[PDB]
Amino acid sequence: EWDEKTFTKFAYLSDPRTRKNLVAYVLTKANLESNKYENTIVIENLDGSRKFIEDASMPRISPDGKKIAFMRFNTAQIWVADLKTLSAKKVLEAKNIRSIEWNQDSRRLLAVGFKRREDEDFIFEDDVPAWFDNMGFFDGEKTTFWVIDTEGEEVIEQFEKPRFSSGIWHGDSIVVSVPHRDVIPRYFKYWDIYLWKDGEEEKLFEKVSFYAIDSDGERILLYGKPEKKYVSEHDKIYIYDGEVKGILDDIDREVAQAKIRNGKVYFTLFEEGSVNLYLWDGEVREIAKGKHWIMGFDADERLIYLKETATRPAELYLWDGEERQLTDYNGLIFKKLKTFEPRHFRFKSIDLELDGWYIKPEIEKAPVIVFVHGGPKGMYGYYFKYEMQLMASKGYYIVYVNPRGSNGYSEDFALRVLERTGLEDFQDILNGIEEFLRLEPQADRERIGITGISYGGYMTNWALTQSDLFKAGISENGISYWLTSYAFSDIGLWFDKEVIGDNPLENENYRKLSPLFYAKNVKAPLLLIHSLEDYRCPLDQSLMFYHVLKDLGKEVYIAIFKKGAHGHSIRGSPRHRMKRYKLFMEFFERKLKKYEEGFDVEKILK
Amino acid sequence: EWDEKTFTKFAYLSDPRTRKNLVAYVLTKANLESNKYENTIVIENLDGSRKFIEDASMPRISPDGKKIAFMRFNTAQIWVADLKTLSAKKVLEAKNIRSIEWNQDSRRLLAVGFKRREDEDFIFEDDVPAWFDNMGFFDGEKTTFWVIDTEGEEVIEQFEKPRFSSGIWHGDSIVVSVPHRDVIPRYFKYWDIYLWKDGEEEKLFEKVSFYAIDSDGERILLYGKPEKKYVSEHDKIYIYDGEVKGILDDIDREVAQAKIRNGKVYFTLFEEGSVNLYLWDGEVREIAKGKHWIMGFDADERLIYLKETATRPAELYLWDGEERQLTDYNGLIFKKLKTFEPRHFRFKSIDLELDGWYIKPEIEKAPVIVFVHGGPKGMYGYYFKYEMQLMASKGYYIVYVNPRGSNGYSEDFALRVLERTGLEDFQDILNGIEEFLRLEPQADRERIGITGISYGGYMTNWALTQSDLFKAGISENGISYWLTSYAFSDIGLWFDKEVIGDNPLENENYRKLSPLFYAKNVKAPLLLIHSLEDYRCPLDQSLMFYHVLKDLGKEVYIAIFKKGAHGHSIRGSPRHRMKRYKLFMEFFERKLKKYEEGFDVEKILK
Amino acid sequence: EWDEKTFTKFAYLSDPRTRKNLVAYVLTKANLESNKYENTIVIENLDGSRKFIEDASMPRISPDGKKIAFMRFNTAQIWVADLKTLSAKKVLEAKNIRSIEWNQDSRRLLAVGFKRREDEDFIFEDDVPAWFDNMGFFDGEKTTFWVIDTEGEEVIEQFEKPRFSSGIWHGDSIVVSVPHRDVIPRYFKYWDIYLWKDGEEEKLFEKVSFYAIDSDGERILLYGKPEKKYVSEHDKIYIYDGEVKGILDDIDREVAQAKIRNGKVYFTLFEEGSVNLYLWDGEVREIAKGKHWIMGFDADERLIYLKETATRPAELYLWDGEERQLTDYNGLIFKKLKTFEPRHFRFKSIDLELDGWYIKPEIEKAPVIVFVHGGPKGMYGYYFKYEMQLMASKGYYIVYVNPRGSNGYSEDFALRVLERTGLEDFQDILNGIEEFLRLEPQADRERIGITGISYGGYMTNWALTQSDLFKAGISENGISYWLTSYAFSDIGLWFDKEVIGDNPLENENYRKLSPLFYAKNVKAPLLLIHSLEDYRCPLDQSLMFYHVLKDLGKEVYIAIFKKGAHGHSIRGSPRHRMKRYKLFMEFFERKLKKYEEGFDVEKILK
Ligand SMILES: [Mg+2]
Ligand SMILES: [Mg+2]
Ligand SMILES: [Mg+2]
Ligand SMILES: [Mg+2]
Ligand SMILES: [Mg+2]
Ligand SMILES: [Mg+2]
Ligand SMILES: [Mg+2]
Ligand SMILES: [Mg+2]
Ligand SMILES: [Mg+2]
Repeated sequence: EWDEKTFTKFAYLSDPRTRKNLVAYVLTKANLESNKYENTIVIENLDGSRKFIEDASMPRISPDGKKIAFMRFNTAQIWVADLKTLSAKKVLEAKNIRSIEWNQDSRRLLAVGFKRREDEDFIFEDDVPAWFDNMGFFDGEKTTFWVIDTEGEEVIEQFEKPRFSSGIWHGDSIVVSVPHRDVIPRYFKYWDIYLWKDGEEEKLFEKVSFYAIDSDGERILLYGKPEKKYVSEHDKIYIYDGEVKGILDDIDREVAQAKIRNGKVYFTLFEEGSVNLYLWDGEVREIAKGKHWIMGFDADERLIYLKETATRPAELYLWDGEERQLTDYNGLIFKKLKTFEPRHFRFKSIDLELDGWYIKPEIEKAPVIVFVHGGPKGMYGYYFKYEMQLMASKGYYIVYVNPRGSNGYSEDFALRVLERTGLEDFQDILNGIEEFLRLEPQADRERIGITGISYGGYMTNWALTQSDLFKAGISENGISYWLTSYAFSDIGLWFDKEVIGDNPLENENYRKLSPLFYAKNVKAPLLLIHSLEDYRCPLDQSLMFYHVLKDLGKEVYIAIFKKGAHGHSIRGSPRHRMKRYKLFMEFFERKLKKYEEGFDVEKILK
Repeated sequence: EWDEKTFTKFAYLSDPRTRKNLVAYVLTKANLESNKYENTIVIENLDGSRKFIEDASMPRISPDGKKIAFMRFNTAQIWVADLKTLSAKKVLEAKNIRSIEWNQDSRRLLAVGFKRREDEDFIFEDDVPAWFDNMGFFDGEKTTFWVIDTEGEEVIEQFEKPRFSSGIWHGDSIVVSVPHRDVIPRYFKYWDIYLWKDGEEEKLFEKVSFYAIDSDGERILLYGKPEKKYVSEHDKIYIYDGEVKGILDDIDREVAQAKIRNGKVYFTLFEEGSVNLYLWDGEVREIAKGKHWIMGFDADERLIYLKETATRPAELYLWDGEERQLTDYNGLIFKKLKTFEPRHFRFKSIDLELDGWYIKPEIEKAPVIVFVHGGPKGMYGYYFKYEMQLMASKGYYIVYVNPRGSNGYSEDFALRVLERTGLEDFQDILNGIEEFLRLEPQADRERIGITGISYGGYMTNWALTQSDLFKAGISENGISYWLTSYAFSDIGLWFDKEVIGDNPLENENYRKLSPLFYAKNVKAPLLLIHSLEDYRCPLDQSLMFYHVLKDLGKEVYIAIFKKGAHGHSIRGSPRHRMKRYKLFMEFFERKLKKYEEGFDVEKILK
Repeated sequence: EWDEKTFTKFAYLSDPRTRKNLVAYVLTKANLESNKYENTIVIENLDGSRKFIEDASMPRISPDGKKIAFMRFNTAQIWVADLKTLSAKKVLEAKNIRSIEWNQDSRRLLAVGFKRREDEDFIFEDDVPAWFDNMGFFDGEKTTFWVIDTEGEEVIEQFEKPRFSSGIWHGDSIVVSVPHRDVIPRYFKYWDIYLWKDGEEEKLFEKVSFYAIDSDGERILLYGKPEKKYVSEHDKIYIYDGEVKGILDDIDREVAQAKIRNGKVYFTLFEEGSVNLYLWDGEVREIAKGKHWIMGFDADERLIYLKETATRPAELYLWDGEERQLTDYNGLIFKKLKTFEPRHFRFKSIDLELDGWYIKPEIEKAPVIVFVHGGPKGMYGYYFKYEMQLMASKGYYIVYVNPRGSNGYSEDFALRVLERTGLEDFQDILNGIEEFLRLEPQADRERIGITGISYGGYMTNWALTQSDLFKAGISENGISYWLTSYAFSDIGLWFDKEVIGDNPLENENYRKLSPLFYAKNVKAPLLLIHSLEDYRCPLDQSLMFYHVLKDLGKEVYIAIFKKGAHGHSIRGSPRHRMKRYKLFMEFFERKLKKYEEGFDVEKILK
C-alpha cells in the first residue's frame, strides 16, 4: 500500500565510481525511527561479489585501483581503505570539505572546502549574496583548496579563493574556476579559470561562461559556453588542450553531466523528458537512450551508470557492448507495490506542439492533480516521482507537461520563458490539461487541482489567481512576488534580471507577473508549504501570499517546516518528509477528492 | 586449582554452522571483571585459518557461501558481512528477534520474533500462561514473522501468529507451526502447521504432535509424533513430502536435534548417558557415538559438530570419514587443571537395572555428594558438569544416577515416573547410592549429602523429608508443592496434569508427593537456592519450604538471587554464578564435610 | 467531572505535629506529569500565618518549640531548621531511617532504622519471614538505633536489635520493644520490652502482648494487651509507671492511635464506621466523635487533628473547647466536584444486626457495585473512598457493609470470623445486599458486581465461586489459596494459623475456604489486579486463580502492576494509580453496566 511512509522502503543509490574491475556507490536508506539517512558504500566486483564500508559516503577509488578514500560525517573525517581487505585509516579530520578527488599518483587528494567568519552571535557580510540554499549564510565564506598527502596524512599545499570557486586536478596542476567579479561576482555566468601549481598560477581564461569539470591529464573538459548571453542557455561541453574545441556544437540540447576518460567523453543530455547517456570519441554515440534518467555514471576500464525510470528509483547498470542491469535493490519491494507508467501525449499550444504525460488510476470519474515542475528550466518525463505514484494509487489522475521554458528541447524553447513567466508557459499548461481531458473522459473536469514546488509553486499561485479551473492547490517553496525574489533570494540578483527583466526596481513586469498582486482573484482553497532554511525562494514568498490571502478572506493554510532548504521535500529528515507527504495527501483528499470545511492538522496527522 | 572462578577460564563454543568449505561458531567467554558474557563469531577455513566477527552471535552463513548474517545485541541489530573480507553492513535494527534463517536465494532472511503490549506500569494478560521462564511475562505476546530483504534492507513481508509459533523456510514458502488452541493453547502437545506464501496460507496439519524443524526445499523435517498421549513420550523425526514418513519408528530413543541436508537427515539421540550423532540416508548410520554429548552440529558439504565429554567443555570436530578434532580452545587450561572421569556402574532397583556413576576424589573415608538431574526426563552421563569436577577436587565422592523417568532409555522407562514422582524414582536413587557404597568402602556413609536443581531440587527436598540417610542438602529452583507448580508456573497447566495427575484441584497426589507436607520430618540442614525470574519453578517452591521449615524449628537457609531464570546457575551473570558456586561449595564444606553451626554468608563469601 | 485523574487534584495532609503555638503537617500532591509525590511541610501559627519547608516530610518540632527536624529523601538526609526563620542545616545523611524523635533536651534525636546484608546479586535469609510488604526482602535485616546530637551532628550512641524492633525516648532512656523469639519471632503477638541507657539495659517486660508507643518522661504508654490469645483481639492502651494500668479496660473497642502528654492520653477508637478522638484524664472524654475518621492528631499546649469524612479528604482542625476547622485545602475543588454522602442502613444477618451503607447515583434502574473491605478486621464507614465517589458519579449504586470480623464493634464480633472466612461473613454481605435491594427498588438486581482489595479480593473471588448473584468482579491483591498465604506471605506463618486454623499442613479448612478449589463454579467475568512487590498477598494468589480459571474456560483477565506493594492502589506512582483507576472503571463499564465481549486494554486505555 502507498502512503506517507512508503519512500522509507526504497534503497537509494548515488555517486557511482569505477576503476579497473571495481565499482563503488552509496546505498542510502531513510530510517524513519532513528530519523536519519543511513549511508553505506558498496563495492562490487563485476562476480557480483559485494563488500561494504559502513556509515560512509563519497567513495573515491584511487587511479591505481588499490585503495578507496571516503568520508564519514558526524565533524567529517577523510579515511583511506585498502580495497583488498577494506582495513581503513583516518587521514584528515575535515569540517567543511565539499569535494575530494585523487591525484593520478594515487597518493594525494585534492579537497575543496570553505571557511567563514563563524562568530557565534552574528553573521557578517560584505559580499553577495548573504546566503545560499542548502549552504546557509555565507558569513564571508572563502573557498579553500587543500592538497592532502594520504600516506603522511598532512595538508602539503593550501590556498584560498573567492566564494564558490572549484578545483580539479590536471596532472600535477590544479585547474581553479573562480566566479568572475564585476560589480558583484558573476555567479553561474562568467568565471576566470587558473592553472595552479606549487603556489603559482597562470590565468587560462578570463571572464568565460564555462568552468573546468574534468581532466584526463592532457585535456581539460569545460562545461558551459565560451560566452552566454543568458544563464538559461544550454550548457555544452568543450575540450581544451591549447585550443578550445566544442564537441556538441551541432546538438541543440543541454549537457547534464560529463566526464573525460583517456580522450573519450561520456556525457548525458536532457532530451524531451529523458536524460540519456552518450559517448563522444570523435563522433557522438548513443550508449543508454530511452524513457529514463541516467542519474550518474563513471568510466574507466568499465562504464557503469545509474538509471532511474518513471516507476523505479535508480539501479546500477554496466555497459558492455550492451546494457547489463547490475543491481536490483528495490526489485522485491516493487513485486508488491503497484506503480503506474505515465502515458505520453502530444498537444498544441498557441504556436508549438508540446509533450504532456498523465497517469490514469483504477477507476465514476476520477479527480485530477496537475503537477508543475520547477526551474523554469526544469524538466518532467521519466524519473521517479514519489507524489505522482502515491496520488495515482489513491485514485487520482496525474497530469503534467513540459511548458516552454523547460529543459529537454531546443535552446530557443527554453529561452521563450524569459520575461514571460505566467504568460505563454501557463497557457501551455492549460492547453495540455485541455488535451488530457479530451483523451480521458473519465477525468473529472470539476475536480482538478494543481501543485508544484519552486517555479511549480509560483505556477500554482499564479494558476489560482488567473484561472477558475482549479478546485485546490498546494503551492511549495514558491514565488508570489518577483521583486523580493530578486532582492532577497540567494540567486535573485542575476537570476531575476534574466527571467523576469532588467531594471528590477522600475520594471512593471515584477508586479504584473507576481501572484501576490492578484490574490483577490483566488477562489480555490490553497495549502502553502515552506521551510525555514529555503534561501532559493525565501519564506516571504509563501508567508506574504498566505497573510494577504487571509487579509482578503480566502481559505488558505500554511505549513512552515522548521528545518530544511529548498529541496526539503526530498532532502529533509525522514520524519519531516513523512509529515509533508501526509499533509500533501490529506489536503487533496479533503479539498479536491471531496471538499470538507476546515483542516484540523492535529486530528488529520495523528 | 578448582574454585568458584574456574568456570570463567574456559572457552564456551556454541551454534556451529557450515556452508561449503567454511565453518562458523560462537566463542563465549564469562568475563568476571566486566561481569558480562563476551561473544565472538569465529569462521574457520578447513587450512585451520581463523577469522573473527567480534561482539556478535547467531552466525548464519548464506546458502551460497558468499556471506554471513549475524546479530549484535545491546537493542539487537542484524548485520550482513562478506565472508571474503568480513566488511559488514547493518541491515535491520531488531528488538525481540529470536531467530534468523536465510532463504535459499542468499538474499532474504526469515526473522521470527515477538511483540507484547509494553505498558510501562502493568502487564496485561488474557491468555495463558502469563509468563515463561527465560522470556519474562508474556504481556499479550504474539509471534511475528518478518521476511527481510538484506540487499534493500527492508521487511518486505510480515505477519503475526499466536504466542509461541515458529517458522522455517520451505523453498519460497514458510512453514508456520502454531500451538493448537483448545480451552488453552496445547503447548508442547499439539500444533497446527501452515504453509504460508505471499499473504496466503494452506493448513498442512491440524492438531498434530509435531512441528516443522527443517526443510531441504522438497521435504519438511518434523519433530515430535503424529499424536502423543504424553508430552513425555520420545520425540521422533518424520520426513514430509506429501506423505509423512517416520525414519526412526523402530528406534525407541528420543531425538535431541535433527537437520535435513539434501534428503539426508543428521540427528542426535539421547542414549544411556550420551547424546550420539547419527545419519539417516535410507538407513541409520552411526557417525559419533561414545561417552559424550554432541551438543550441536551442522552439515552442508562438510559435517561438523560440537562434542562435549564428562571432563571437557565442547570442542569442534569435523567428520571425514573419520572424526577429526578441529579445535582445542581449552587444551592449555586443562593441562594444568585436574579432572575426574566418572566411573559407570550398573545397579538393581526393584524391577529394573539402572545406570549410575560416581567420581572418586584423592583420598580416611571421603564425604559424598549425591546429585539429582532435572526433568524428570533429564539425563546424566557424559557432559561437562562443573559442580561435579569442582567438588571432586575438594575431596568429595560424587554419585548420580538415571532413575526411571530419565531420558536415554526406552519410552516406557521415561513414562514410569508419571503420577509417581518421589516413589520408585527416589527408590532408584537410594538403591544406586547403596550399590555405590558397596563398590567404594572409602565413601563415608555417615557423610552423604544430596543436591539438585529443578526436579533435582524437588528430589533433594523429598529426600530430606523421607530418608534419614542425608546429612545436608542443597535444593535449587525446586518443587516443594505440586499444586502451586500446576497453577503458578509457566508450564504447570499441562505439565503437572501429565507428571503429577489429572483433576489437580481434587487429586490427593498433589499433596501426597509434595515435600512441603512432610517438612516436619526434616533433620539435615538445608540450603535453598532460588532466583527471582524463575517461572519454571516459581519462588514460592523454595520460599514456602523455607518458611514452613523455619516455622518447624529446622536449620534451613535460603539464597534468593535477584536476577536470573531457572537455568541461572549456568546462565546468570559471571558474578552471580561465581557467588552461587562459592555458596554451594561452602555449604557442603561446612555442613557435610565437617558440620559447623550457623552459616555467616558475609564472613564466608568475603 | 470524576475520572481516573481526579485523585491528582486533591491536597493530601498527613503527620500533624504541634508544640506551643505551632502546628506542622505534610502537604502531599500527586503530580501526574512528573509522576512523583511532592511533599511540603507547612507550619502554621494558630494567626493562620503559613510557612513552608519544601520537598520534605517527617516534621518533628523540638520540645522547646525553637526548631524543627525533618527528612528530605532522594538517600535521605536529616535536617534541622530554626522555626523563626526556617534557615536549615543538614545534620545526618541517613539511608534506611524509619523514625526520628526528639529527646526532651531539644538537642538529641533518636533515629530508628535498619541494616541488611546488601549483596548486589542475592538476598540471604536465615530468619523469618524473608520479606515484608512495603519493606522488600529482609535480607538478614536488623533494627538500628542511633542517638544523634543535632548540634555537633554526630551519632553519639548506636546499637542494634532484632528485626522489627522499635524505640522511643523515656526521659534520657530509651524504651526498646523487640519481638519475642520462640521457634520464630512472635510478630504482632509478643514483645520483650527493655529500658536502655548508655550501653546497658534492664528488661521491663518479657513476652507481653503490648509494645511502648509513647512516654511523657514519667509514664510509658503501652499499646496492645498484657496477653493476647489472638492478634485479632482489640488493642488497648496502658499506662506504666511501675504498675501497668489499663485505662480503657471497660470499653470494648480497639484503640487506633494514642499519645500521652503530661499524664493526659489522647486516643482514637474504631467505632461502627468512624474513628473518633477521645481524651483520658482520669475519665474518658469525647473530643471529636461523629461520621468521620480522625486520621492523626497531636497535642502539646494545643490539640490539633486531621479529620477525614466520606466526602472530603482530611483537613486540619484545632480543638478549643470546641472543634475549629483550620484548613480548607480542598474546599475550592469540592465546590465544583459532586460528592455522594453514603446512606447508613441496619440489616439482620443470621444472629446479628449489622451496619451497611450505600450511595445512590442520579438516576431506569442503576447497576450496583458491592465493595468488600480488607482485614478481615478492616472497617468501612466514614473515610474518603475514591473509587466509591468515582463510580457513584458514573451512575452506580455503591453498597458495602461491615461483616462479622470487622473492626469497630465488640471484640467478639471481630473474632467470629476466625476459622470462618467465607462462611458467616459472606452471608453477612449477601444479607446486606438483600436489605439494600429492598430499600432501593431502582437498584438493578440483574447488574450487581463485587470488588475488593486484600481480604476484599479474597471475598470477591469467593463470591464468584459461591453465588450466581454477581455479574462481574474485580478482585485485587487477594486470596485464592490460604495454604500459600500461610507459607509464602510476610505474615502468613502466624496470621493464617489464627484466621484460617492450626496445623496448616493438615487442616482441610485451608482448601475448603479457598476460592481456588471452586474455580469451576465461576460464571461472571473477572478482572484480577496484582502488583509485583505485594508480599502481604503475594502474586500467586492472583496468578494461580487466573491460570486455573483460564484452564477451566472462564472469562478472566489479570493486570499485574510491575511496581507496588499491597497498598499500591493508593501508594503506587500517580501514573500507575491513574491506570488502575481507568482499568477499574472501564471493566465495570464494559462488564457490569453493559456487558461487551473481550477487553482490549490498548484501545480502552489509550
Ligand atoms: Mg591517521
Ligand atoms: Mg545549464
Ligand atoms: Mg537561439
Ligand atoms: Mg543499513
Ligand atoms: Mg521430547
Ligand atoms: Mg510404551
Ligand atoms: Mg551538617
Ligand atoms: Mg489491633
Ligand atoms: Mg470475648
